[PDB]
Amino acid sequence: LLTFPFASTGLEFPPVYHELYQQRLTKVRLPYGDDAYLAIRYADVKTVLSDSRFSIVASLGQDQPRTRAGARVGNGLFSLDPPQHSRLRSVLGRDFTPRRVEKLRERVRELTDQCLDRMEAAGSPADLVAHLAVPMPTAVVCEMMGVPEPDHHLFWGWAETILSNDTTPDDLIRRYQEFTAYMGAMVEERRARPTDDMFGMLVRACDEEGRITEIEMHALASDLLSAGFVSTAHQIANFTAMLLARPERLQPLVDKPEQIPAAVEELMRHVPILSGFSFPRYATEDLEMSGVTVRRGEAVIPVIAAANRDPDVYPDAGRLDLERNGLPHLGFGQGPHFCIGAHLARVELQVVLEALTERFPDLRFGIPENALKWKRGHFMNGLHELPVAW
Amino acid sequence: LLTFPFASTGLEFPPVYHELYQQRLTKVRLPYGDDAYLAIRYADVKTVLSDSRFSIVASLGQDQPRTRAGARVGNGLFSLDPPQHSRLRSVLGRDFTPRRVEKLRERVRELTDQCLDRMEAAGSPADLVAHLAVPMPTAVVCEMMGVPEPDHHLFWGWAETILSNDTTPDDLIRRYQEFTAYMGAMVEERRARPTDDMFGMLVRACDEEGRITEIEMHALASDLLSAGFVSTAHQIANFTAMLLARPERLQPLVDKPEQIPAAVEELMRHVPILSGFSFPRYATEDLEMSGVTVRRGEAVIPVIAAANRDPDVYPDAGRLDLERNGLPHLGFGQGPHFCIGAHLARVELQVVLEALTERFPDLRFGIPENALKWKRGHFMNGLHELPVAW
Ligand code: HEM
Ligand code: HEM
Ligand SMILES: CC[C@H]1[C@H]2[C@H](C[C@H]1C)[C@H]1C[C@H]3/C=C/C(O)=C4/C(=O)N[C@@H](CCCNC(=O)/C=C\C[C@@H]3[C@H]1[C@@H]1O[C@@H]12)C4=O
Ligand SMILES: CC[C@H]1[C@H]2[C@H](C[C@H]1C)[C@H]1C[C@H]3/C=C/C(O)=C4/C(=O)N[C@@H](CCCNC(=O)/C=C\C[C@@H]3[C@H]1[C@@H]1O[C@@H]12)C4=O
Repeated sequence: LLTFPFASTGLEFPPVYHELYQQRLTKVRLPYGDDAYLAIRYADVKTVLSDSRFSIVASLGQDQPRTRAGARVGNGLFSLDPPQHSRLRSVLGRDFTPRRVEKLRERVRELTDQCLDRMEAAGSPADLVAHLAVPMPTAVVCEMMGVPEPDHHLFWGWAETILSNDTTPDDLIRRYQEFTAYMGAMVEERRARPTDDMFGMLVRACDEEGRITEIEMHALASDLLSAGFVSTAHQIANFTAMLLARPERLQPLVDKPEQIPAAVEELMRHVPILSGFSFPRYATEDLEMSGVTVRRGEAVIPVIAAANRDPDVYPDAGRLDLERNGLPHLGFGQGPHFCIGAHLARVELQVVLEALTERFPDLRFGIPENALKWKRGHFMNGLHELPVAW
Repeated sequence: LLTFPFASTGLEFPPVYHELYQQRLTKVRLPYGDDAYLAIRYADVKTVLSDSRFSIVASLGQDQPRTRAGARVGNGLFSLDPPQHSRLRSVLGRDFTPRRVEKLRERVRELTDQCLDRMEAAGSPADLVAHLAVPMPTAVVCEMMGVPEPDHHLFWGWAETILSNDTTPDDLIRRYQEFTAYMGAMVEERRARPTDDMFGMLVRACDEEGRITEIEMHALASDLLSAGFVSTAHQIANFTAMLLARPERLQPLVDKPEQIPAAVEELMRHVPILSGFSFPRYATEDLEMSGVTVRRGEAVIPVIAAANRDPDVYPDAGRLDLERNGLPHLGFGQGPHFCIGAHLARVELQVVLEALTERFPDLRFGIPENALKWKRGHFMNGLHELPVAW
C-alpha cells in the first residue's frame, strides 16, 4: 500500500495528489495503527467530516490510524460523537459565536500592538514568531480562560507534547498528570473566589448547575488550552511568509485594507497546515465513496489540504489568489467538530494583517527566503523562526 | 404571538429583523400548524439545519408550522433524518458532485445562448423571465432526467402547486396522481428499453440493484423535478434585477469577468428568496438557543434570509458588495439537507452572468423600475416579468 503522509517540505503541496484526484478512493499505510482510505476530493472530505455514517470514535476494535506513537484518546470533544459531543460542546458554544467573539476584536488588536511595540524596540530585523505569532494568540486564550501570563510556557509544553509525533502513551500520562494538577489548583481557587472568566464559568457549570462532571470540566479546559493557540501561531507565521514571498509583499493589502478578510480566507484554503492528518473517522455502516465500498468499521482520513485544492471546486488551485473568494474551504473542518474557535482565529488573523499593513507596510523577509528554517519532521507545518525587516 | 412571515415587498429585507437580532429567541405563530421559534442568528440557523438534535420529522404529533394549507409530507429527502436520509440521498449523490456538474458547463451555456437568441429575436424591450429565467434551468434538469421539451410545461405546473401557499391536501392529491402516472409511464418505457439518463439510473437502482423501492425511485425523481428549476428561475431574474438597479449595471462584471463567481455568491447571500420559510425542525431533546430553552418536540424555523444578514457575521449586511467574498452564506442551507443542486445552481447562475455580460454589456431595465411586477404574497420572491433593453 501507499504510505501516508506523503513527501513534502515546508508548505509544499506534493504532486502525487494531482495523480490521486482522478483515481478511485485509495488505501494507505500509516506510521501507527490500522491502514485507512484517503479522502481527498472536496465532497468526500465534507462527507467524512459531517456525515453521521462516519464516527470519530473507534467502537469496533480499530487501532487508530495516526502519525503519533500514542493513540489520541481522552474524554473531551474529539473523543465524542453526537449527541454526546453536541451537549458537551454546548457548554462552550455561546462563548465562541460570532456575536461574542466580535467583542474581542479590540483586545486582540491591543495585544497585537503591544507585541509589535516590543518587536519595533528590538529592532529590524526581528523574529516575528517569537515577537508576535507565539505570544499574541497564547495571551488571547489564556486571558479568556483565566491563566496568568507567567504560566503560558507550561501550556506551550503540554500542547507540543500533544502535537509531537514522537510522544508515547507515557508522555501523555505525564502530561495528563501535570495538567490535571494545574487546573485542579485553579478549580479550588475559583470555588473559594468565583471568577467571571471561562474557567470560572466551567467551574460553576460543574459545581452549581451540575451541568457537567469534573472530568468533563477538565476535559473541556484541556481541549481549549491545547487546540486554542498553537495552530493560530503557526498560521500567523505561515500567512506572513506566504505574503512576503510575493513581489508586492503586503502592498495589495496596504492599498485595499477592505480585502484583508478575503485574504485570510484564501490563505486558510491555500496553506497546507498539516504535515500529518487529524482524526480518522470510521464507517458506522457500508457506504460508497469515490468508486469504493467502504465497509463498516473501516477508517477514512479527511485530508483537508487536498480538499482545499480540489481541481473541480477550485480552478488553478495551486495559485494563491487573494481575491479568489473561492467556494467555502474546509480549513476549519466541517460537521460536528468544525473548529469551535473558527471566528476567533479569523479575528486574530484579520487583526494581525491589519496591524502589519498599517505599521510595517514595507515589511519584508529579514533573511534570504532560501535560508528560512521550516519545521521539517513535524505534525504541523511552519517556521522555527521568521526574521522580518522594516 | 408575533405573526410570521413578516410584511415585506419584492426583495426588501424587513426592518423588524434588525430588532430581533439583539433579542432572545422569539416565538411566532404561523398561518398553519403549530407555533415555532424563529432561528435568525447565523450560528442558530446553522445549528437548526446541521445539529442531530434537530429532526425534520414531526415524530411527536406536531402539526407542521407552515404557510401552505396542506402539510408537506411525502417519501423523499425532505421527509427523512439521517441515516435513512443519507442512504436515500446517496442514490443521487454521485451525479451532483462538483466533478460531475462542472462537465455540464458547456451544455448550460449552449441552452443559455439559445434562450438569448430567442430573446434578442423578440426585440427590445423583451421579458427575460419568459425567454431565459424559466426555460433554461427547466431544460437543464429535464434533459438531465430524460424528460422531453414539450412536457416541460407539465413539470412547471406540478412544481408551482407544491410551492403555492393556496394549495390544499386535495390539490396535492391531484398532483401526486398526475405525476405518478407520468413517471410510471417513463418507468415502463425505461424497463422496456434502457436509456442513459438520470431517471434511467433510478430504474437500475430499483430493478437491478434492489438498492431502493419503487416509491423511493418516484420520490427521488419528484424531489428533483420539483426543487430543481423553479428556484434557479426565480434567482436568475432576482439576480439580474439586483444588478440592473445599480448605476453601473453590468459593467463591473463586463470589465472583470473573473469576479462573476464572487458576485453570484454575494447575490445568494443578499437576496431574500423566500417570503415564507422552508421546513421547520423539531428539537429531539431540551437545548439552549439564544437565551431560551427549546423543549423537546418544539419547532424552530431556520430563517436563511436572516442568517445571511447576521450583523456580527456580515458588517453592513444590507449592502450588496459583489467583492465581499464574505464568510459562507446559508443560501443553499447546511447539514444533511444542504442543496443537492448547489454546484449546478452556481454553474447556471455563473453561466447566465457570463452570457449576459458578453452578449449585452449595456443591459438595462426595459421599463421604469417602479413598474416592476414583483410577486405579492407568494412563497418565493421574484418577478412576474422582467423587461430588459439593450
Ligand atoms: C488558524 C487557526 C486554526 C485552525 C487552522 C483550526 C483548525 C481546526 C480544525 C480543522 C478542526 C477540526 C479537526 C477535525 O475535525 O478532525 C479544529 C477543531 C478544534 N479547534 Fe480549531 N483551528 C484554529 C484555531 C483555533 C482556536 C483559536 C481555538 C480556540 C480558542 C480552537 C479550538 C478548537 C477546538 C476545541 C476543536 C475541537 C472542536 C470539536 O471537536 O468539537 N482552534 N480546528
Ligand atoms: C438558486 C437555486 C437554488 C437555491 C437557492 C436552493 C436552495 C436550497 C435550500 C436552502 C435547500 C435546503 C432547504 C432546507 O434544508 O430546508 C435546498 C434543498 C434541495 N434542493 Fe436546492 N436550491 C437551488 C437549486 C437547486 C437545483 C438546481 C436543484 C437540482 C437538482 C435542487 C435540488 C434540491 C433538492 C433535491 C433538495 C433537498 C435535498 C435534501 O433534502 O437532501 N436545488 N435547496
Ligand atoms: C491547525 C489545526 C490542527 C489542530 C489539530 C488538528 C489540526 C486540524 C487538533 C488535534 C488535537 C489532538 C488531540 C489529541 O491528541 C488528544 C489526546 O491525545 N487526548 C485527547 C484529550 C487531550 C487534550 N485535548 C487536546 O489536546 C485537544 C486538541 C489538540 C489537537 C488539535 C490542535 O488544534 C490543532 C485529545 O483530544
Ligand atoms: C429557494 C429554494 C426553496 C426550495 C424550497 C425551500 C426553499 C429554500 C423547497 C420546498 C420543497 C417543498 C416540498 C414539499 O412541499 C413536499 C410535499 O408537499 N411533499 C413532499 C414530496 C413532494 C415532492 N418533492 C418536492 O416537491 C421537493 C421539493 C420542492 C420544494 C423545494 C423547492 O426547491 C425550492 C415534499 O417534499
